Amino acid sequence: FPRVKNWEVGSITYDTLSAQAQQDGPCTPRRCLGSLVFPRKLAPEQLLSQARDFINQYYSSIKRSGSQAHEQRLQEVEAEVAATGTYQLRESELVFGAKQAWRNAPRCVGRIQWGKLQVFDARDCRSAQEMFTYICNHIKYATNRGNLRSAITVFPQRCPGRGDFRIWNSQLVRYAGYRQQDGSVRGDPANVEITELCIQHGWTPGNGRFDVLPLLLQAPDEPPELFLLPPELVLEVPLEHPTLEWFAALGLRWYALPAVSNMLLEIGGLEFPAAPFSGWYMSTEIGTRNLCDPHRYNILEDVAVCMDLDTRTTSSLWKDKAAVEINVAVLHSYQLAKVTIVDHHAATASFMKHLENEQKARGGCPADWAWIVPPISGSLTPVFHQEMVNYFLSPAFRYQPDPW
Amino acid sequence: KFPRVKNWEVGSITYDTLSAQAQQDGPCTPRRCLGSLVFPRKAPEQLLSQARDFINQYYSSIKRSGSQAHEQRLQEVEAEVAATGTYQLRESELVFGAKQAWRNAPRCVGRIQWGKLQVFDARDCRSAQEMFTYICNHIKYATNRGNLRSAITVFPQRCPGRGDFRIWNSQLVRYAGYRQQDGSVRGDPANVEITELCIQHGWTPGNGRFDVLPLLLQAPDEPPELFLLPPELVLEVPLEHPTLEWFAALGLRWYALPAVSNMLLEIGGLEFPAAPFSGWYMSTEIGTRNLCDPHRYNILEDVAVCMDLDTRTTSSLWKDKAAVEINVAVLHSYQLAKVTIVDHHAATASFMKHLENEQKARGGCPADWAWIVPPISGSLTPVFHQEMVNYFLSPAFRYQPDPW
Ligand code: HEM
Ligand code: HEM
Ligand SMILES: CNCC#Cc1cc(F)cc(CCc2cc(C)cc(N)n2)c1
Ligand SMILES: CNCC#Cc1cc(F)cc(CCc2cc(C)cc(N)n2)c1
Ligand SMILES: C[C@H](O)[C@H](O)[C@H]1CNc2nc(N)[nH]c(=O)c2N1
Ligand SMILES: C[C@H](O)[C@H](O)[C@H]1CNc2nc(N)[nH]c(=O)c2N1
Ligand SMILES: [Cl-]
Ligand SMILES: [Cl-]
Ligand SMILES: [Gd]
Ligand SMILES: [Gd]
Ligand SMILES: [Zn+2]
Ligand SMILES: [Zn+2]
Repeated sequence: FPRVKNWEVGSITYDTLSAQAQQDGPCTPRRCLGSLVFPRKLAPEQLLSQARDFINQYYSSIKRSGSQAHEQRLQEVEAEVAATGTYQLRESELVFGAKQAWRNAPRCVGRIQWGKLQVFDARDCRSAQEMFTYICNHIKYATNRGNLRSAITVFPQRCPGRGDFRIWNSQLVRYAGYRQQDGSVRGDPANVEITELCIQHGWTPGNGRFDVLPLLLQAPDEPPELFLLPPELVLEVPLEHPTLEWFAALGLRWYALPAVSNMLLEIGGLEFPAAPFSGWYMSTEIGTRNLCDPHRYNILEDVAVCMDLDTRTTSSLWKDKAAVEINVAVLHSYQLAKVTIVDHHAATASFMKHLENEQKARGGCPADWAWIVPPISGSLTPVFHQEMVNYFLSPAFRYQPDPW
Repeated sequence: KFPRVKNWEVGSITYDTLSAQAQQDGPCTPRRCLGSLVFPRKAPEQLLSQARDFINQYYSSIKRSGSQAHEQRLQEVEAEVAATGTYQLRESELVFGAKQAWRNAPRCVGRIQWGKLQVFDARDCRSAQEMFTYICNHIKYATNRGNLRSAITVFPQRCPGRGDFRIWNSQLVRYAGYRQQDGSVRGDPANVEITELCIQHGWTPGNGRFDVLPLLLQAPDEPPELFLLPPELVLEVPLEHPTLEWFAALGLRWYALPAVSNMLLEIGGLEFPAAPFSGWYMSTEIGTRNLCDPHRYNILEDVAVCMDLDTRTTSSLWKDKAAVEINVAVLHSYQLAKVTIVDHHAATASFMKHLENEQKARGGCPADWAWIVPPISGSLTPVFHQEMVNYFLSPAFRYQPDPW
């Protein structure tokens, strides 16, 4: 049982949950790959044992493990798989798995919220325009005039044979990525590839730096067809700075809903390739990674020129000074527009509070240090000096290949 | 069969084939990762194969692998372990082995410099008094009036018959930390214990925040003896801010030379428990860690307060703003005083060049992401977006238990 120490207070705990599940990760005694983004790369006899496990702790979590419906719900499942080969989850199991996957996501820092998750059952889906309205209800519910609410909508579980539901966008709201005469980009370069497939399926492009891409949705077998998003529905915040009057004139906006639409939800040994979850942003994701990264909008030196910073030497810390202000403008703009947002300090302190909660409840908590520590001011936040264990529990959100 | 490592800023791909000959195993398993742990751990025949591996290494580097001179040295070493249970490194083998141990140090971002290491051979050392003067000369050569040089002094190897030479101090230069009436700490809280020791070994303590500690030096089988560093040997730097002139009224100072003194150097199976080494500082170690860590000097709030930042709420990002200016003051103070120093932008940039040199040469480079990435402004640096394989090669610097 790993001795996990916190170097700031001195506290000692043991992660006893690290032993309680496996799905083997990347590291071996001869090298750790914890810093890698994808763990390497991406007859149903024990679909039962994955469902045996899930149902077993579902009843553990409501006391009623032991007799009654517990030793009874074990039978409906094994009977269902006996003659069907797959099975259906009771609607509360779906809600409980949906929340457990969140609780288990090692890379997520906002898990203090894991128990407030709105779960839209959409397994009754089978059409493209159908999904699109399920998405569009999600977006309106989650966005909620800028008082954001965690939400996931679960689309039908991939069945043995016959296709999958899949969203071709990384997120519901993504900006345009337009190449040109330079092989360079105006817009967002993370999404250059999907702008390829948007136009390749009938999308007429647009202006430039901030074009909200169209959803590319596909229902089993039938190929993907595009879908446009109502501008009345994609809520967005224009970026301004409380004291640098010129920041607004840079014409920067970012959207409000972080909703990732390409991961695969696994509950009780069923795989849901369409399961968009949605929360609210931590400020650094917008200010530091999305805007400041050299392979994203890369605004850093442009903001530094406007601040009159000495860009002639790295020891001026001009990159650091401008990054902070970019972050200040993000929090400020979202607060003016009354859009839910959290700063990395507030966020990390809540994760520390979560770690304590999980300590008494499950004797531990899987966490990926390199994703929990914010991409600026890391050592200034209480999670930096806190050791962390990373493992794979189920239910969980996983990565999956793209449809090409 | 080797890990694929991606740079995400740029999209570079290589495979770390060097990790295959990892000469010892670490703390991770496929069940769970412990890469963020600070301390993972805490006869003639293996000593033969270790030493065999080093000799092979040493002779490849002088491009004379598998010569008579090479088979002579192998046959010599086993002959001497037969007779005595140990062997002796030739001076050239010692220099190479100290270089490689630096080269292999996965948590050092300074490794671009690994070939330019001044190795002082102190293996003929005899007393704890001789020990003191080998160290003073080390400090003098490495300090070099502010124009810092990298250096290591190797005291005699561990061997059966007598005990170890040991330097008790974690670093050659450290400031005292005094417990208090308030239960608090005056000075550096990282050094309360070594301060407790010095007092009870006769040192009459001061009552400042920046009192340089004496050396507790241990000759084999003797108790440790106290030695005062000559003041004019310890180059110090008063910290000033280039545009916040009230900063100099804080009294803050740091020393020029970081000289790590409590690590074990291991070469071809032989162990040097006393082999202190020194380089120059990266500004973040002083500014962020030593000065801003809440369990260290903890100046952040008092600086932010003087800056007239809004301390009531974190969304103002006061912590980040105070931190950046504390760093700017360190880089400025050290450049004013003509004392070598490197900022985290230059340091991570040269470490990326090292990674590229090291992939062409050895086919990989062991590195601990959580330590390579600076404690502020991570994603502003190019090491953030670089995947890294962590593993342990020999020769090596290892931790060892405190001798008390
Ligand atoms: C409501 C507040 C939330 C916050 C502040 C938050 C924040 C974050 C952050 C900051 C990261 C990774 C760091 C980065 O990529 O920049 C992350 C990752 C993640 N979060 Fe959360 N999130 C929230 C809600 C949710 C919800 C509701 C779910 C699912 C039900 C979720 C699941 C995940 C997953 C799966 C990842 C991993 C992404 C990947 O591996 O690519 N999060 N989250
Ligand atoms: C000359 C410039 C050097 C620089 C700029 C440098 C920088 C650093 C930094 C910043 C860290 C730790 C990161 C942190 O804790 O904040 C580190 C760790 C380390 N360095 Fe270097 N270093 C230098 C020279 C050397 C030399 C000369 C050696 C030995 C020959 C060395 C060996 C090590 C080792 C073993 C560690 C790990 C210490 C531990 O595990 O606790 N470095 N270095
Ligand atoms: C190569 N790595 C780059 C990347 C990435 C990434 C992709 C995504 F689709 C979502 C997020 C952020 C995830 C997130 C999710 C939620 C629910 C909230 C939040 N604040 N961030 C990051
Ligand atoms: C709990 N973790 C906090 C920390 C730390 C730290 C630990 C160490 F053992 C050495 C150094 C300083 C390392 C160093 C050595 C040299 C020679 C140069 C340099 N710039 N830094 C920092
Ligand atoms: C707990 C945490 O992993 C540990 O304190 C490490 C993390 N990485 C670090 N990285 C640097 N550069 N300096 C540090 O002190 C630390 N501390
Ligand atoms: C190479 C590195 O591990 C990788 O880029 C990780 C590191 N930390 C991150 N942190 C955040 N917030 N987002 C990321 O995509 C990453 N990526
Ligand atoms: Cl994003
Ligand atoms: Cl230090
Ligand atoms: Gd101007
Ligand atoms: Gd001033
Ligand atoms: Zn690992
Ligand atoms: Zn620290």
